[PDB]
Amino acid sequence: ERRIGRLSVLLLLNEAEESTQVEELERDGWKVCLGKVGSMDAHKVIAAIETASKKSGVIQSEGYRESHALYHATMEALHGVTRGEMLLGSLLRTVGLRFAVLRGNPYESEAEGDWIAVSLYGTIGAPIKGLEHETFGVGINHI
Amino acid sequence: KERRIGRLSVLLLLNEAEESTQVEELERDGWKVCLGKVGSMDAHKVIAAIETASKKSGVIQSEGYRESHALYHATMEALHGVTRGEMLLGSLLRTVGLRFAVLRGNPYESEAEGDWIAVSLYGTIGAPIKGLEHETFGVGINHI
Amino acid sequence: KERRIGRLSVLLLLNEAEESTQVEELERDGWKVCLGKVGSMDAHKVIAAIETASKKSGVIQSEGYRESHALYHATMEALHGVTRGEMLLGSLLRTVGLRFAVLRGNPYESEAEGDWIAVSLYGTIGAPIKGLEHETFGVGINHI
Amino acid sequence: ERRIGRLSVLLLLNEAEESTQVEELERDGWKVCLGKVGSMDAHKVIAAIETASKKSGVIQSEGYRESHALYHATMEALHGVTRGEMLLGSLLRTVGLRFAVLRGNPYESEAEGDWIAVSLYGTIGAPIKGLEHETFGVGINHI
Amino acid sequence: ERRIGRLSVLLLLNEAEESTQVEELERDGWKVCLGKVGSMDAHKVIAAIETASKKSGVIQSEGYRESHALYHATMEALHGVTRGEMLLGSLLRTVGLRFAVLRGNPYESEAEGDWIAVSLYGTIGAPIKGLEHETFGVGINHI
Amino acid sequence: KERRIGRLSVLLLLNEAEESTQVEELERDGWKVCLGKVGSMDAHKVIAAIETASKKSGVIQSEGYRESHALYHATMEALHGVTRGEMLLGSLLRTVGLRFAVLRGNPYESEAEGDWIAVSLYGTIGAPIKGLEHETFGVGINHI
Repeated sequence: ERRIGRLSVLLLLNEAEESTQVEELERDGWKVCLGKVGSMDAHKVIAAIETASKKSGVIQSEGYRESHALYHATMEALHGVTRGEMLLGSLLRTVGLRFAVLRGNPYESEAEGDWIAVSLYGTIGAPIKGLEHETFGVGINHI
Repeated sequence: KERRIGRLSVLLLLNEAEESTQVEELERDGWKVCLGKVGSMDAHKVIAAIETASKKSGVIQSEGYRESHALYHATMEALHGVTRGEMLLGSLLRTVGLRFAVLRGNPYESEAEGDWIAVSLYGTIGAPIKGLEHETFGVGINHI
Repeated sequence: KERRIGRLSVLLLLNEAEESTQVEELERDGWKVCLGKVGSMDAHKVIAAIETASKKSGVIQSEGYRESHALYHATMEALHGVTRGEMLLGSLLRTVGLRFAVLRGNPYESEAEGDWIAVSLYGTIGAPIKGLEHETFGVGINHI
Repeated sequence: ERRIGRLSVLLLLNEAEESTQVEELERDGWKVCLGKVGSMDAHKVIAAIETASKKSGVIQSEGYRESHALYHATMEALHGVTRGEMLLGSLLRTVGLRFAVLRGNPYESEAEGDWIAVSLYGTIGAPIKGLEHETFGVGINHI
Repeated sequence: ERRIGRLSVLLLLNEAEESTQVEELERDGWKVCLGKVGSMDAHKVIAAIETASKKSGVIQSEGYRESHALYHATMEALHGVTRGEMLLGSLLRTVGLRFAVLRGNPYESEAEGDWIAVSLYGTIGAPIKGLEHETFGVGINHI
Repeated sequence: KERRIGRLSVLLLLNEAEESTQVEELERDGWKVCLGKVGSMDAHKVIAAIETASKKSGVIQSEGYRESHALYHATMEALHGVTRGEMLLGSLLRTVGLRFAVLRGNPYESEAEGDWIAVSLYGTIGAPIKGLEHETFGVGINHI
């Protein structure tokens, strides 16, 4: 099972001692990343994600090529967590976002290069009501 | 995590190993599970199929257009996620195999307003180039 | 409100009761009215139709591509409004019945630069689910 | 005639003693709203519209479900009044926007829920020239 | 060769004593414009372009009709220089943009009106690496 | 300007006068040139064609899916530029004639990491109205 798309989502959604899931994928030649953000605002998210990605070894500190792939992978997922009008993710206060990044060779490293994916699991809660909605998103790019 | 129809619904779509075990576990908790596949990525062939699989199996009953509607929208939105932008320009005998999941129930916390319907799809897309496939993923969640 | 081709044009499309009364009232004021229907939501079958209905009835004359052009763009833009995003993924024997209105004249205030052309459409969309229809609405306004 | 789409536009465009048209639709189980704004900027409009909607009884003060439907209904109409690039509605100074909101059961309340629509009639005037352009927009959503 | 699309791009890309190319097209009933900007941010670009266009005789100082056509022509090209998510052109620092505007009658002025085009040639360089990427864009509108 | 595959690639697409002179000039500098035409604006008929013309002429070799892939993406992106938005709603026997250029080599400065592939297209679009054509232009640049 080398689906860089299916894996990430599964990673994002699995709160089953994630520490192990990670090491399992790292040990399987993968670059993993996990995080959270209190906003569905394009900029917030990207900046937040750009850092968690550079700190962990997911992407080089200075490389346009990889940042485009990442940014792009994120924009895709971002159009999903926000139901359609990405701009609307700005207006939503009291929200939360679980992101998961994964980077590696999807085709068993046979005459192929690296790819990248960004899973976004967003929930919209209210002060009284706990959670009012759930949103999913997945961006998948090649480097 | 606790009782989140969308997450549940996805975790169900994504793991296709001992489905009966994960599905009976699901119904056992006041839930309505229905899965299927679609060899098409056409709005009509998908809604038609899902429309039937959902209905054929007690997920939603057939009488008023209401339940039929709350599913439609869930489907539509999840479908809008499947077909996005890179997919926009891929409509020539594209080998499309869509696996789907539908889940009906109430993410009951306390309030218990009414029930929800959560439709999520996950298929693959064959590209014109050899040895290349694209993953698609969509989720529509609507209150019935 | 006073002499606004777009508003006029819309108020004309929307009210289909005693059209001859509202249309003669319109021409009587140095205007050019032309209405029709289209059972298609294809760019070509719409422009072709509108192209003819407009021309067949003295809205625009047939000689240079100019007038034919100023209409095209009006149409195109109003058509871009009809087909938007939710509509994007609805292209399977979708029962589409489009009613349209074209209005040619000058929203003369004082300046009187030249004439305008205002094309607005308003059809319906049948969804795959039963008992469900979607309204579409578009308006293209261009100076000839 | 229960077309929540056709009605609203007709409402927006009719300056025929609107007070009566309203009461007519209210009396016919409809939630009406009317307004104006001097900007075609996404945020302006939405915020402006969000208020006129909550003050009148069109939407609950605290409910994510209805605000999404509203916001969405608006975004649709907003892509229209602005000819295509919604971002461009920001650059346009000296403009004006007449909005009309309507909420109720389009299918005679038979085993069905509420829907919503947002009509936007925008005009672009200049200091010398009165009005240089007219723009129309309609967003229609289900709650 | 009256392709207002092909010309502009050719103009943009040709660093062959551009002064002559211009005069050649001006002398051939064309309104030309050339420029540069250090940002792929929608607003930057448009404002930057709006000025170079009004100063040179490409567009009237006060006219909604021509500014829409221009703005639109730019938005098109702008979605190209930025690979897909125009918003992402904001995040890119250390960039550069060569723009070329052209306005005139594409169909030999026979019973036809003016059109407009905006070529955008953008390069993404880094402090060490010279240039990491090249982007092209073309917006074409009718006035 | 100096050795910029994209600019080169475009300047090549755009000028169709003494191509052999501009192409031999190109190869003479450690480059790989390949041009062609496509009477289609379908994702598959374009990639298929380009796939072959590129491969048929030593631009990219046929063995691993890698090179086939780095071209695909270049193509796809340049194709996404050709089909944009106004084009979105123009899919009825639209007379589409696409001229394309592919260029493979290294925009070698000093670093010489690896080679690049630059695909750019430039066709025309016939509109339903008479005497009307639309220019399309796209460029995809990817590192192999």
